[PDB]
Amino acid sequence: SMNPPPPETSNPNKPKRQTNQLQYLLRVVLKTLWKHQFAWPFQQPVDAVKLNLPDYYKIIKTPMDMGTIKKRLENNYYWNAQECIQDFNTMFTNCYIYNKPGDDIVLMAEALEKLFLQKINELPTEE
Ligand SMILES: O=NC1=c2cc/c(=c3/nc(C4CCNCC4)[nH]c3=C3C=CNC=C3)cc2CC1
Repeated sequence: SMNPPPPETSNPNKPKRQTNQLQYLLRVVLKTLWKHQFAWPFQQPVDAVKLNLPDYYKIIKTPMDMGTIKKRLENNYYWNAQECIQDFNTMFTNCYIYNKPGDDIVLMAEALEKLFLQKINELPTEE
């Protein structure tokens, strides 16, 4: 049921920046979501083989998860905050594509997304 390689968390030829907004995304946004009671499905790439979701990566062609995001932030992988925000948005939207309203995974994504947006609304202005 083979899994694809997980998304990269480093890329030496990719140009990178550190910004106060990206630091906030790690210290506040990622850390807050990571500790949540509904974080567990999202702390690592979907193991479609072991979870018996054989069509997961047949439907989801741009997978993303908070384990990947956490390592990207720790590795200063991003050029700007928007790039990181895009990864969270991909993670949530993949759930809404793969699953139906009311599925536990969707309820979890929705709760995390609500919290994510609350924290993003307080993103500091870039210094
Ligand atoms: O859109 N579908 C998604 C989906 C489906 C299932 C899971 C999921 N992930 C796990 C992990 C938890 C840690 N141990 C390895 C397995 N376990 C599960 C799991 C197991 C049983 N029931 C629900 C989820 C994670 C996700 C993220 C997006």
